[PDB]
Amino acid sequence: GSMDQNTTEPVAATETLAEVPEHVLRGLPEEVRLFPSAVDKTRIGVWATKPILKGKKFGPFVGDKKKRSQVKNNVYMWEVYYPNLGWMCIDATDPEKGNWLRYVNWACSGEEQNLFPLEINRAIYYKTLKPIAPGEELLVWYXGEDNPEIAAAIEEERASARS
Repeated sequence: GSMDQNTTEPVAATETLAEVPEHVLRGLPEEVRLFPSAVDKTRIGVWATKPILKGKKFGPFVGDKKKRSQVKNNVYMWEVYYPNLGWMCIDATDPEKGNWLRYVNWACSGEEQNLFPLEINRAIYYKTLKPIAPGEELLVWYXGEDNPEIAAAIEEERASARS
């Protein structure tokens, strides 16, 4: 053995877990915690602090409804048709209007991605295709039009959402 210890956690950022808007961290998954965006935004980022199982359903993502005219290299945003006004864009990327999901960064190849984009009932859910250990940054991607990370993990959530 000898080589089985745990990887030391990052330190020294600038922003503090206590700094994220109390309302955003307030509606977290099981009991996730905010940790500086040591991932990219190098400010505050959201990480697993509690255990996660494959097929988990975390969300739904606040998602504010605005026109695509906005957005610019983000994730917590998508286009959905409204039976009340037509094809719309849902974006929430702010501390005040954007919850914690707005703090989710990006992955690499389903091996580290912990959350995956899902459109349901004009609502965007974030689901886990793989268990995540407390200390892992929550991340997403898949452009991956109709990739199987999207369908396969969708099936277990939606399929299970029935029988």
